[PDB]
Amino acid sequence: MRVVVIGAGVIGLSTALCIHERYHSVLQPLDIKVYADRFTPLTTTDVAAGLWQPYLSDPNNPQEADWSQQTFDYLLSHVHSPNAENLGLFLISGYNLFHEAIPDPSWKDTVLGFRKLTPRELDMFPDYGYGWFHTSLILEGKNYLQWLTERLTERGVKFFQRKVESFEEVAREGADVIVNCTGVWAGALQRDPLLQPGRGQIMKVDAPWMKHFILTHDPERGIYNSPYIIPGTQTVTLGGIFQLGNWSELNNIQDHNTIWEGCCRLEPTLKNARIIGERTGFRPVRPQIRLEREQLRTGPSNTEVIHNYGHGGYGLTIHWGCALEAAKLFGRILEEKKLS
Amino acid sequence: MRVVVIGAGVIGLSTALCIHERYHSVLQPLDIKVYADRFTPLTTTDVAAGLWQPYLSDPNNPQEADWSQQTFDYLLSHVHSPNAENLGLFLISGYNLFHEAIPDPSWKDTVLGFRKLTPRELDMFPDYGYGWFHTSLILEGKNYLQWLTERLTERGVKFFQRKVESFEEVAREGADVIVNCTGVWAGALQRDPLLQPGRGQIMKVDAPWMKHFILTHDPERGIYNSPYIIPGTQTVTLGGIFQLGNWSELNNIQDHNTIWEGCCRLEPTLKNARIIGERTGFRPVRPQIRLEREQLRTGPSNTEVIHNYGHGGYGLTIHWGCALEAAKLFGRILEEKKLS
Ligand SMILES: Cc1cc2nc3c(=O)[nH]c(=O)nc-3n(C[C@H](O)[C@H](O)[C@H](O)COP(=O)(O)OP(=O)(O)OC[C@H]3O[C@@H](n4cnc5c(N)ncnc54)[C@H](O)[C@@H]3O)c2cc1C
Ligand SMILES: Cc1cc2nc3c(=O)[nH]c(=O)nc-3n(C[C@H](O)[C@H](O)[C@H](O)COP(=O)(O)OP(=O)(O)OC[C@H]3O[C@@H](n4cnc5c(N)ncnc54)[C@H](O)[C@@H]3O)c2cc1C
Ligand SMILES: O=c1cc(CCc2ccccc2)[nH]nc1O
Ligand SMILES: O=c1cc(CCc2ccccc2)[nH]nc1O
Repeated sequence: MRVVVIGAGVIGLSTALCIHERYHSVLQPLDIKVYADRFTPLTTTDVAAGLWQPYLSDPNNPQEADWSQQTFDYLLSHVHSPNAENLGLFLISGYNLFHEAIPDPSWKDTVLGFRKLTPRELDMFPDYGYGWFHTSLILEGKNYLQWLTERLTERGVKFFQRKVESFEEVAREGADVIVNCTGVWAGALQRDPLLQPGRGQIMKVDAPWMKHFILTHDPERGIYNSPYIIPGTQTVTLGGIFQLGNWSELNNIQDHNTIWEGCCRLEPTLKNARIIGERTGFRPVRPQIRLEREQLRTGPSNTEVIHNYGHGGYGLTIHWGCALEAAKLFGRILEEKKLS
Repeated sequence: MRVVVIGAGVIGLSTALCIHERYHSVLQPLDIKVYADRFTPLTTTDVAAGLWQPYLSDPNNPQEADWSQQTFDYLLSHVHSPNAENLGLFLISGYNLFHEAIPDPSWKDTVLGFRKLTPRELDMFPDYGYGWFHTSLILEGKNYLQWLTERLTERGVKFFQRKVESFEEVAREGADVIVNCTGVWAGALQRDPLLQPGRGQIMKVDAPWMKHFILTHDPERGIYNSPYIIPGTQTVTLGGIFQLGNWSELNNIQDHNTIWEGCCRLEPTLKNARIIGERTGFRPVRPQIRLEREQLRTGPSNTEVIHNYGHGGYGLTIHWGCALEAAKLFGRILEEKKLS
């Protein structure tokens, strides 16, 4: 039973591990391999702040609600031990800024201490008329990626730097199953005009004094496009830039400028931070995550493909859910192959 | 009108300044001079984390209450100028924890958004069964100290490094009001037996992931005498050591071990912290603070003396209200002296 997982990103690695942890007992020669064009120092996943927080109303696909949920419980049930900071996982409270009023978020009750910004609080914010306050999780992109990797590697799972041209180049080369974890780049193996990139740019700056994330919103510019401050482990991230169809993986002046103005306006102590650096990446956007099976009809018999992409700008808030899902689906492939 | 401030910790410096800003437009020769034996790194002030938060229950003297409020009110009022970082003044949220339930603290309304621990929050704490959570401020002693200094100096209050032997050395050598800010050490210049060492000791450590203070409380072991963990700007303050009468300004191997255990039991991820260093100081303990006048019946006239010391484990928490009050006394002098 040989398995190729494409994408060394959060999804790929989470689903890799999640399938392996689940099925090495109940399956003789489980071979797993990740094939990836870009590896952990250089993926989109590597760019995310890594705070957990689903959009503010509820999904096209009300199950995501459940996937985010459990991502949450899982991380939190791991929040004290020697592992936590390896992983780069730790707890963090902070703010949600809105002009007008707005209904509670579905999720309200997964997080701890969710509540509404009382008025002493909102004075602090002259540009804003309302918010929430709550304690959430960061799972920092880089670390999660580096640990997952050392767990996969202790599990005998084998990495390979490549471009996969198409499912069948890989069926062809030998594989009962293809877990498709390929992100914004999904479409280039099997067209899907539903997927598009949410371009983003953030600044990592020096501000250790920052102890709260602060998230503004402004539907006049939409989601993921109003300035945010996510204190990280080592450094604080500064963004607010979302833009459909932008395929420029390259830092932009105008964006910088927008990031830094809004962020300084939001918290002026930042005017003294030292910029460490800056980065772009591509949210894989889509009305809903794609995660289903597809028997790829292909020579003497059909290979099996699990699709697990389109997580957009909430990839880490969810990944674990997803991964436990593509694992279930995976099991099924098994019972059918009369192997379960 | 020449004025001597003894002591250069937080009490002195704030009182010095507060007095300068209040009264230098209304005294022509108003000469200010600060006398002190230990200065800016070498004082009890430097050793405090700088967390704002008054004892659980309400004070032997219920103005101390207002002077926390005031102090707090103000600092918070400056939260966000583009100094606060210089100040080392910044917001922090965090946990209070207790084995039993407890009446709300008196100040709950001063702190940002205080609220009791929920069951979920709670489970990160086997060994504690009840508690609070609220957002507050830290005023990091080392910085606030450096700051008041650079303020004081432009204002050209002058500083000399020197152990004063008695009030009258100073009155003698020509001064007019004397403001006594001398900390735990007030005894060497006027017997006062209500005042004694809260010798505390702390560890400063590299845990850049912690974004919350956590304070462990217990009647059994008594105030500041339990595990607490306070994110500072560069570093994390690690302590829960209080001991009456101990006069040893030297770091203690048991205490060393006591801090590290209490903190690790509480936040096992702290196993990775790098110890960076460690330190001891003397809480100026006393039933109530001495902020009052006295006419020292020196030589020909009297010289007046403001007493401002014995502030406990909570100087930073209160120092401002104290300084105002201390200047309101200063100003009560001038009129009865007919210089207003
Ligand atoms: C600025 C910004 C901030 C964000 N902040 C957050 C946040 O706080 N929280 C949160 O939950 N999410 C956040 N996100 C969202 C999150 O980053 C994405 O959901 C997530 O990282 C995507 O996971 P992935 O594995 O799907 O994609 P990626 O991380 O890009 O995985 C893609 C992999 O696909 C490989 N690949 C593609 N095609 C092929 C091929 N044919 N052959 C081989 N390899 C291939 C690439 O080389 C790479 O290995 C943010 C996104 C951005 C842009
Ligand atoms: C471990 C620890 C943690 C703490 N954490 C906090 C906290 O989180 N928050 C909070 O609000 N408080 C905290 N405190 C309380 C705070 O530390 C003190 O109350 C404060 O430093 C006392 O003010 P002070 O200037 O009187 O003391 P000091 O700063 O020691 O004032 C003493 C000054 O007077 C001088 N002096 C004394 N006698 C003479 C003399 N004859 N001649 C010349 N100079 C003299 C010394 O050189 C020094 O300048 C903490 C204390 C400790 C020990
Ligand atoms: O830029 C991003 C920032 C984040 C986390 C913070 C956030 C969460 C909800 C709404 C707005 C911002 N997630 N995904 C992204 O793309
Ligand atoms: O050691 C100390 C620590 C602090 C601040 C944090 C704190 C506040 C309330 C209860 C326990 C700790 N203040 N004063 C001290 O002496």
